Amino acid sequence: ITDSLAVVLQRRDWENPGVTQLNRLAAHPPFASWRNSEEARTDRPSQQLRSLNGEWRFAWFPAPEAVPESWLECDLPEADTVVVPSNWQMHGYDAPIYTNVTYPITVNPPFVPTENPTGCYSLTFNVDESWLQEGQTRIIFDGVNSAFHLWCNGRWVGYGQDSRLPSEFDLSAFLRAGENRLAVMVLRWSDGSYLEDQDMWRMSGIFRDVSLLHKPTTQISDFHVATRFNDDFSRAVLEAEVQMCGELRDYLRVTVSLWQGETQVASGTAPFGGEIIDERGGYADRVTLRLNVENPKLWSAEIPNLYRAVVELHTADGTLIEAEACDVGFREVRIENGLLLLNGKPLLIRGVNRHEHHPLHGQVMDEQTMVQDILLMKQNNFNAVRCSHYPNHPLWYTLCDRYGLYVVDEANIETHGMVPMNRLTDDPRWLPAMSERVTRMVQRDRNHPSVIIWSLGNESGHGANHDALYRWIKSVDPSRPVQYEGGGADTTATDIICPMYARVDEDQPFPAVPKWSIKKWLSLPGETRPLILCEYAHAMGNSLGGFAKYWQAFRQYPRLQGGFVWDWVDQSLIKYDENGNPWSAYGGDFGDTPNDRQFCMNGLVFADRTPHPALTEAKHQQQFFQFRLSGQTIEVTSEYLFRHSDNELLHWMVALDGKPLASGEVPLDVAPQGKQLIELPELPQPESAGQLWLTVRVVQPNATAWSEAGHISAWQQWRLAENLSVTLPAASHAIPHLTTSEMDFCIELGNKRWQFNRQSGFLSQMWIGDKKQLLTPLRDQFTRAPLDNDIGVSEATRIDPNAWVERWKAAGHYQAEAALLQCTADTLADAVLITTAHAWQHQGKTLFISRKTYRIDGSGQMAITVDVEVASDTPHPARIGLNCQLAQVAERVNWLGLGPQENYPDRLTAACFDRWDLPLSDMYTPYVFPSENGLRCGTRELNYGPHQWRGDFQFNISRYSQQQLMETSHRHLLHAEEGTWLNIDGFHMGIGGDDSWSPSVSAEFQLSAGRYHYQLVWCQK
Amino acid sequence: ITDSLAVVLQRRDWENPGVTQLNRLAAHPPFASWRNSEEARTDRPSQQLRSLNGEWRFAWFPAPEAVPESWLECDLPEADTVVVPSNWQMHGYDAPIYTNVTYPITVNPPFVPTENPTGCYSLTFNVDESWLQEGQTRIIFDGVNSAFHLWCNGRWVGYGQDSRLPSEFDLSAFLRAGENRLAVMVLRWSDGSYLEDQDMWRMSGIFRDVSLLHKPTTQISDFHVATRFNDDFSRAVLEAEVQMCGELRDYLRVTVSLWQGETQVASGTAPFGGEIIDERGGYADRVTLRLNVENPKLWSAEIPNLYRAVVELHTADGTLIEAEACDVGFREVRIENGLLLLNGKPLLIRGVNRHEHHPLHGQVMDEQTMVQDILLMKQNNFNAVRCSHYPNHPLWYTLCDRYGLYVVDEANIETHGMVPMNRLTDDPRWLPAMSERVTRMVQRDRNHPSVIIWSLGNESGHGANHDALYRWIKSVDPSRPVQYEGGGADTTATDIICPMYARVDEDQPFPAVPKWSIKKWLSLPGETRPLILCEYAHAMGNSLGGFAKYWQAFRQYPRLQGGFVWDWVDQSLIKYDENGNPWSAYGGDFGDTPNDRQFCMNGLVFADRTPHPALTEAKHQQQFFQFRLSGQTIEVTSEYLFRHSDNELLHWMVALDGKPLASGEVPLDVAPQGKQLIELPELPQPESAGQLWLTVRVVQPNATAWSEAGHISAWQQWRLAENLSVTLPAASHAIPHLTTSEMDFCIELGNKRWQFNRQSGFLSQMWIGDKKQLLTPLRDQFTRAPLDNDIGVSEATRIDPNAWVERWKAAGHYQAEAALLQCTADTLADAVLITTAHAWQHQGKTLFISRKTYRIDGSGQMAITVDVEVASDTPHPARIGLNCQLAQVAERVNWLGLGPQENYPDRLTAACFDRWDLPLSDMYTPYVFPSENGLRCGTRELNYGPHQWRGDFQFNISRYSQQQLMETSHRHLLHAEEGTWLNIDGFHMGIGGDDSWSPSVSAEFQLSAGRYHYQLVWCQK
Ligand SMILES: [Mg+2]
Ligand SMILES: [Mg+2]
Ligand SMILES: [Mg+2]
Ligand SMILES: [Mg+2]
Repeated sequence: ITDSLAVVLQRRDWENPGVTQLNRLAAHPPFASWRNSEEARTDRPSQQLRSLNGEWRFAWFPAPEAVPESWLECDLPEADTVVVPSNWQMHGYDAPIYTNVTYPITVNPPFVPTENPTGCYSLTFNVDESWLQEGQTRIIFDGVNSAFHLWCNGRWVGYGQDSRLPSEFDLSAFLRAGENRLAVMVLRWSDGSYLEDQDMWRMSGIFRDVSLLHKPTTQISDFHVATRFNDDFSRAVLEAEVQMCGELRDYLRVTVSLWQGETQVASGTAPFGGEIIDERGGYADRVTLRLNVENPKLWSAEIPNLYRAVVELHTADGTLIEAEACDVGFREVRIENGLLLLNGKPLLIRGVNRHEHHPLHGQVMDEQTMVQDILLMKQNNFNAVRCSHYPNHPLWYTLCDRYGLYVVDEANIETHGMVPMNRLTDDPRWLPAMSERVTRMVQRDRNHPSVIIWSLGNESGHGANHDALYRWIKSVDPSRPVQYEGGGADTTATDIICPMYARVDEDQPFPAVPKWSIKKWLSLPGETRPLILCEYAHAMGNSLGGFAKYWQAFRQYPRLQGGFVWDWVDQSLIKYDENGNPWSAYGGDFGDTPNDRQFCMNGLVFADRTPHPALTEAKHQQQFFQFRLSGQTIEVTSEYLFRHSDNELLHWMVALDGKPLASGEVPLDVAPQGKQLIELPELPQPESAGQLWLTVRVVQPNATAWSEAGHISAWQQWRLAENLSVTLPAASHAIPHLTTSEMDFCIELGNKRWQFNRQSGFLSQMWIGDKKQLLTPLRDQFTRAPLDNDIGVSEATRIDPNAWVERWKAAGHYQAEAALLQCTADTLADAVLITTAHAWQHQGKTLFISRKTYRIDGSGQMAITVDVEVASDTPHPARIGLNCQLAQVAERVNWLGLGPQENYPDRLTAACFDRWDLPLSDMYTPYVFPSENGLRCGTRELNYGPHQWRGDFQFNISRYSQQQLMETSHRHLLHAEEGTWLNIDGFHMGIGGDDSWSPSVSAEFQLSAGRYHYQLVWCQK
Repeated sequence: ITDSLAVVLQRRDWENPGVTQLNRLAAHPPFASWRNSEEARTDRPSQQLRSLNGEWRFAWFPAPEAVPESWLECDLPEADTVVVPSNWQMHGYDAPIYTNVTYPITVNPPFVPTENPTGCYSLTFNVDESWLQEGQTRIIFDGVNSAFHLWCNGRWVGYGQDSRLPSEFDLSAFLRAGENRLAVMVLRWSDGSYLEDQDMWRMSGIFRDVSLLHKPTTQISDFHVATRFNDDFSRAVLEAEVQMCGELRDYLRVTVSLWQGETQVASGTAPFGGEIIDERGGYADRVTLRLNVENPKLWSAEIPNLYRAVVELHTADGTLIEAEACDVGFREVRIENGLLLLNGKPLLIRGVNRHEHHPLHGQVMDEQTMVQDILLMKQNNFNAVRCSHYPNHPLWYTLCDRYGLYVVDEANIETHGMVPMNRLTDDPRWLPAMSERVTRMVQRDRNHPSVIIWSLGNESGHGANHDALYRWIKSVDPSRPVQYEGGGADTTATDIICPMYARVDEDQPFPAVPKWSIKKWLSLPGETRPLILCEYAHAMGNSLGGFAKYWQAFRQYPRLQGGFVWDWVDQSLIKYDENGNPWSAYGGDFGDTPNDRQFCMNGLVFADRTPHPALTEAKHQQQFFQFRLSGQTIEVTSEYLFRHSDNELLHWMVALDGKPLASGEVPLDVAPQGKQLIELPELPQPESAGQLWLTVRVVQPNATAWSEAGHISAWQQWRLAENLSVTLPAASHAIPHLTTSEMDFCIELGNKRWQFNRQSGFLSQMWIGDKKQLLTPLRDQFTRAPLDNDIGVSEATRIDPNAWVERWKAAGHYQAEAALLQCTADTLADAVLITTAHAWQHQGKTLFISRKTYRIDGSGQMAITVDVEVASDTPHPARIGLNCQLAQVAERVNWLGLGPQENYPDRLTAACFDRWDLPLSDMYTPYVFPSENGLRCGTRELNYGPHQWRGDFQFNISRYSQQQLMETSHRHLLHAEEGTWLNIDGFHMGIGGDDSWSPSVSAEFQLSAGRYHYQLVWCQK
């Protein structure tokens, strides 16, 4: 009866920050309750640990109040059978919401709305009665969002808050032998929701594992590990502290053993009872052991050496009560003199922020995905990751410990939508709630070597609660620094200056929380801390422009120790069309209101873990080897702090315009932080005209755990020389023949014909034989289908006038009208010459002027010369080029220029100058939200079909017109147009990306010169 | 129904540290809701504030479960009518318990025992319906111990923990017009009890005020005040921050005005809306005003200048919504360079720890008592007080603000009985509970100028929770330092080294938490903080020995800035005997188990606020004026930091053995921290033999608020000279006449006769005329009825062998047997001479030997000479003297020596050498727990009755024998013996008191010389 819903829900615990749990056991590191030492030592599965994952019954309601009393006793008739874990929105019950800052519910702390989607889960299972006779049986929920009540066999058990950490309960007294029934009522909204405003999809349910653990009555209740070293790390001390629960007897003992695989490295045994701590004594129920280790093998992301530690609770006779274990990594993290050091050396963090996301499963995680991520990261030169913005699934840590990644563990607290941001964080009333969120995290994760920094949360302003908590951690775990960006990134609550989106050289001086140029930030008066950006380089859409500026600064300034890119994967969800066709969905695609559209897609990889082209730029800038070329000598520098280049081969190669003249291989032998000089054999000195280029690549001959054999980990290229062409084209035996009509000028030469419309002044058509080559005339183009960065946050309802797009639109760039000023034709002795001049205007203003010359010679080549003038007072244009729709459609694209991937002016360091050949399809970048894409820069020759173009330009080629890209909101809706659309740019604006809600394209990448000149040659084969 | 006990008590909130309150409103400074500015400004009573104090119905039960459902609806038949506030133990319901460290309940956090004394209070009252139409009506409980549930009109309202701070609830929605009924169920024990283990009587109930407050819907919800100054305090800025609750509208305004009595000093008006604090904005519902004040009058305990500040919430038109106010003191507290400064000057704290205690009302406080305490303190030279160990009744602060006392406000947290002491404080699970205890205190008290330091609690070891909380305060209120003694007195959680019971020069090196000599403590490597003892000089019983050593150190070392004596009043309770006679009761007197007996009595004053003699010693050592004598010049030094000696007169006086030769008066004119030289007129130079002494006294001519006219605030005395007596007694015309019997020697001379028993060797009787003068023979005495300090914690069951008493007992001091070694009589020409020698032995060992001579001359004077030898290996004896029971009983006692109050060797600086005359009754000190008392030292002549004694000794005189004192446990049980008992000591051991649970008598005060000599003359008139 007091077990009744009517009674239980009366209290409304979910609308009270004073109640964050009821009957929840204490937090602790991960337990298995092994009953055999070897099993524990080898990480076998323990039988006192059982999964409850699988099929469960589920039913949904609009409000907790609508749940019917019966539910407690009997399964419902209308209940479905569902898989657990999972997020109910993923099964159709309600919609997932994609809002960023703005809370999904109404802001009225600590109330939640009355319609509050309740999900009743239930499960019927069997308990072995052995478990029922002796010991303790508890249930563990790894994650339930956002709050929940629990009943067992009709009996009310407890309540829990904080969707990111485990909730544990003693079931010992509710269990019956045989058949038992759990009834879990999960709520969408709770007072906990106010602390969970992260920018992600808002979902719900039992999204992480469900388990049962059987423990002895007298058990190991907690244990901590710590490593101390001498000056040179030649000697260490492992110190373990163990605590017990139960019946304390003098025959109890604890033993701790450390293993290196198979070898036992150290052991220690002792009886309970600590050292005196105060006037009242010590802890009778704890004991601390100290093991000495000589010449320990250190853990690092470069070489994740691990040890195994076993903790056995036993009697003096030798009889084992239970065993627990963990992997141990010997490393020291410290900040000294402004620098963050690891094992004595200063790190350089190549990081990324990563959310727990699956296009299919929502927020549910699994081994396979986790590993995939890890591999990709490691293969792309990343060495660290940040748990944006809550503790992650337990297994993650282990994987990082094993694979070698530095991790920042972050408390599940984000109050982004409050106003001001610290409205709750500065309130004592919310202190207790915040507290649990930090303490519990620490208690659970602190034995993992890969966690090297603790974070208090995200975007919750700065309040006293933060200071109090920062201090708590500092007292309980002094081995790791603490960081927190809120309230200015440099408050008293952080050991590291960790801004988000601060620029390299420009200051953004917002009131109260300005963001200084990172180089300047360090030098502010009295500042002495290291600086590591918690978030930088917003990878939304076609982005990562300017990435290299950061790397260069990081490399030049000691106290600039790196950052975490934002972010790893796009948060897109899969949906289906009527033909059972899947497509990538974003904010608002589920009828979700309010929503933030594409804002959920900022990753370096697509939801499916397929790479955006930006990933290469990252990989290259983050490479661990650096090169300098001096004469015939290449100087290699290693940025590894601990390892020697012992799985590295250097391949080099010389080519003349794509043609290879010489190749070689040399094995690397560089010590961490050292240099290696590589003497090049005498290089070939061709006579032929062209550009000679040297390219080097570093290859990993042997496979590793995160890479295959032959993995390329770094590269670099240099232009060695250039032989200018002083040649003259030979005589033609004829010259083109001109023909004036009223409508056009027509030039003919053999099968070839070209026609210029006299009213438009454009080359309107051209034939080869009797085959027309164009579907659209060739014309100047000054705009681009806007990128996400060009748009920022400008919405149609709420326009942002500073956004590039808003400015282009308003200046009429998109709707300017060409006006023919002049179109003449003349016959020279060697060719035919056409001259045009056009002006683009808009409402009286002349935005641009384009003057050209076309010269067709007896060889059938058409040379085009373009000179453009841009009104100094018009917003700089996105591009300066030409376009046309070719009639033809071919398979491949071949070019001599930078590649092979998409590259833009402020994102092209990773690209290489060579000869590339790809399928047409590869020249298109399927950004979920479409825009200008696919460009390749520094191109000297382009071939497609029978056509060939030469000059010095940038281009893109595909089946979609700029107009289509710009008018279609999702990639799945684009339709291939009639032929091939080609955009040849003399110049193109950068893409930016320092952030996606303000203009972020640096000045050096804006087309601000006023006058531009370019030229090309078009011909057929 | 959910309002039902069965349901409400089901949760068992009182056995869960996770639930510390339910539906409790937020904390804030004190509100009245004035509706008129002048009323607020003059502190008139506000009508929106109503007391519920008075008669209430009460009923008691053994357990919450035994409360009957009806209670909710209907008053009980068996209910009594009781006064509220009060402690139910004081009304007979159950017993108050006096335990110190050891918890009154079984240690099993967070469970409380099943028998848990429930007190059901109820009250029926009327609500004006005006209050019912508009606004908000809340109820406020200033203090309820230890936990409680509340119902209004049958409806369940909320729950609360923390017996020391106010609990508030919104009654708005439960009130009916007219007749309403409250039903409050109070519990003795709760999980809160684990944090309330202070050494005091354990009581319960509604011990502080009950009120109702009517507030507007749109109100002032909080406000803070702050004062900043320039370098020289010539200019200040008052800064007030105000927050509102309700409906925010643009016509709202806030005005803050500052008044100096009648004069308006400054004002400011503004509309809501703060400055930007972070990326999301500012607080729309707050506003901060800044008033400039030139040449502010500073607040100090020396001159409590106050200002009045008024806060008015109003509309733009001028219509007042509500007003709040407070007294403001302009002062700056800071620690700089190792020193604690106030207004720029380094303090010297003359403090005392004070509990809230009434012999009659228990823990209930009232204005009258509070003021009495304040007066006494101020009159005894105290300037500060510590709220040992919880926030006090609200009015206290105000009184201190007004009278001028520095206060340390202390959170209600003490976990003394845990093991180790920090078992809970170091646990995150208890963090939330601890947190509320600190935050709420700060929120309530922070506007009071007299609070100058915050304290995190007492005897709770040291845990991370403390660090976190220390930091929270530092962030929220940087204007006051934070201190906390636990875990060693010098942890990271304190800004001041604040030990308890550390000695002046000796170290007490306990493991983990040693207590160094305070002079040494400051110099420890790397230490730089100031040192102020949170507790020192344990005033238990006949104590305060050694007080002067502290004052001298404090005065010599800059960083030793004082301390707080332990403690103000004895915690004794009144009881009655069958004749309706009241007596002072202590631990165990109520059948209370377990108990700590007299340990609850450690004050400088008796429960009735009558002074123990130690108070004078304190008063003198703490005096604010110091004197030096050079030649005929007296040099006066002032220890006032802010005031000039403007109500001070110096009276001086010269006397020769008690006879006055010259007197004078001079007015003081000393600036704070200055000197004044006083030239003495030529002093008299008597020829007569004796000691010439100069005495000075400082008098306050005019009354003050805490003193009457003619109050003596300081004194000092010096021996100027001495003229030795070279005189010879004149001839007698006869000499005594001897007579030997077998049994005795009998000497006769006139009416006078003396008899010496030949078997005992003692003067057995003496006559004057036919009147016998003694009831007991004159004999050596080497012991004393033990003081509290002599006993310490030795209990009869659990003996403490280091306690002095244990050592004396064991050496047989108390049961040694005198043995006559020799008894001879001889006739000289001028007198009769008797010689004796005795040995005191015990089990074969000779402890002492006493050799005397008695010489009776023709003048009828008997001169006695005593030479004692003490075995070097026996514990030093308490005293070396003689005693006897005189037959006579007189009215007065007259002596020439130190006085007038009781003084001991290590407690006699406050005493003065003069001629005193008191009533016999005054020579007895009625310590509730009886012991040796009443001594007066440095006595040269003593007169009682017809007798007169001369020499140089110490004595005591009363109707109780040492044996009676030592055998009677309470003062009320002593019975006057037959005549007068006199103890004449040649020497006496010090009393100690650095602590009362270890030997604390310094070596210089132990009778360790081995050989002692003394002499006297006895005669009659
Ligand atoms: Mg809650
Ligand atoms: Mg956010
Ligand atoms: Mg509780
Ligand atoms: Mg205590």
